[PDB]
Amino acid sequence: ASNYDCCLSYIQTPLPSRAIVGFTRQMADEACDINAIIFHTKKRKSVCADPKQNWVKRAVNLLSLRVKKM
Repeated sequence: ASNYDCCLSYIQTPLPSRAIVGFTRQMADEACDINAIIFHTKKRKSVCADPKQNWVKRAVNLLSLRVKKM
C-alpha cells in the first residue's frame, strides 16, 4: 500500500468544513485511483480528501443533499 497521486496533492491537512467554501466529488479512475473530495476552501486551492473521514463526509454530506434533489 501507498499514497496515490490523485489531485495536485492529497489533503496533507484535513481542515474543518467551517473553512470549506466549496468542493466537489472525485471518482476513482483518472489521476486518482481512489475516491477523494475536491475541496475548495477559502484559503486553499483544490484539496483532495479521501471520503473516509468525519470532516470530509460532513462536507460531502451537505453536498449529498445538495447534489441530490429531494
